[PDB]
Amino acid sequence: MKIVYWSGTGNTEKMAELIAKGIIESGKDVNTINVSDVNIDELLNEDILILGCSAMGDEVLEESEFEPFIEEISTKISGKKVALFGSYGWGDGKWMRDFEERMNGYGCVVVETPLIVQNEPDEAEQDCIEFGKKIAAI
Ligand SMILES: Cc1cc2nc3c(=O)[nH]c(=O)nc-3n(C[C@H](O)[C@H](O)[C@H](O)COP(=O)(O)O)c2cc1C
Repeated sequence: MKIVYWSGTGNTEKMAELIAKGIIESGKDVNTINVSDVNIDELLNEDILILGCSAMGDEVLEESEFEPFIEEISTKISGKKVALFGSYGWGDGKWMRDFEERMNGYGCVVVETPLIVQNEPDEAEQDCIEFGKKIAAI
């Protein structure tokens, strides 16, 4: 499986690692890829797309790298299963509610409730691992 993410301070990156840990514990392999090193062609062969990005700007996806990536794959993911996650700060998840609506609008099936964690996953570490285990059971 593959997990693609963007992280500005490491919060979402740590979530990605924990999610991968859950998938591995369930007995499956998975690679974590920073959005800047993703190969869209290889990624589209995946059964499930696991995507993560922290809340940036005014409750939007990161603009210089992550958003263009989503825009690029948007026309080629109809029917694909997706799992969404990310870290946020002072808001209450607006960027994620919009991210989920967007992916659904592209025809994707959002498999689980998106996982959002405030700042660094501290107390939420097991939650991240469990999210990975849920995706591995798909
Ligand atoms: C420029 C900027 C804008 C942000 N905008 C938001 C926002 O609209 N709402 C929010 O909840 N957090 C916002 N945050 C806080 C980040 O989402 C939060 O610090 C998160 O933990 C960062 O995760 P990362 O290290 O994976 O990027 C913003 C952070 C930065 C640097």
